[PDB]
Amino acid sequence: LPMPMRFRHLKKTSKEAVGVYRSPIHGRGLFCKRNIDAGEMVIEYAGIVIRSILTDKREKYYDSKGIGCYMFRIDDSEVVDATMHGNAARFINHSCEPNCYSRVINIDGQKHIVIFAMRKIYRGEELTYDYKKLPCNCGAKKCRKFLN
Ligand SMILES: Nc1ncnc2c1ncn2[C@@H]1O[C@H](CSCC[C@H](N)C(=O)O)[C@@H](O)[C@H]1O
Ligand SMILES: [Zn+2]
Repeated sequence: LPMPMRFRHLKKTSKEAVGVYRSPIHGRGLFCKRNIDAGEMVIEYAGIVIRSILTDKREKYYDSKGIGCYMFRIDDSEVVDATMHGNAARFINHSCEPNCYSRVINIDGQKHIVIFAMRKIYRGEELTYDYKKLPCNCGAKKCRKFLN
């Protein structure tokens, strides 16, 4: 199946597939409510695509207001700011042994960051991906110990 078809009803279906709960990794995380097949589109990392140079002053503003800052690093040039116009995907935690991965897809000329299942994921599992001095708490044995 091509990407555009799989993307069309993702907002409707995501509500049924995932939810936000307390995480043993950190704070809140994203968990699945039903088994998810390998290769399945899980959820869009919703938000505003911005040039990376802008993030430090945004984060500074958010912090000064007590607004929780949420951002997805695409690469060294671009970030998705999910602070004001994000969705449940902004709670996805990092793992040193993740079960999802991110991809930037193109829909009618526009960029969307979507999260895909790396393997079959079972009901109840936390969903995690590999983020692109803070220690890591993914709990994996093959763990890199750090976010940096
Ligand atoms: N594996 C991990 N170990 C420690 N902290 C993590 C982590 N994965 C995510 N985090 C924390 O979560 C932030 C990403 S936002 C992810 C949702 C977050 N747990 C929350 O409740 O707000 C990271 O900056 C880090 O502070
Ligand atoms: Zn870790």
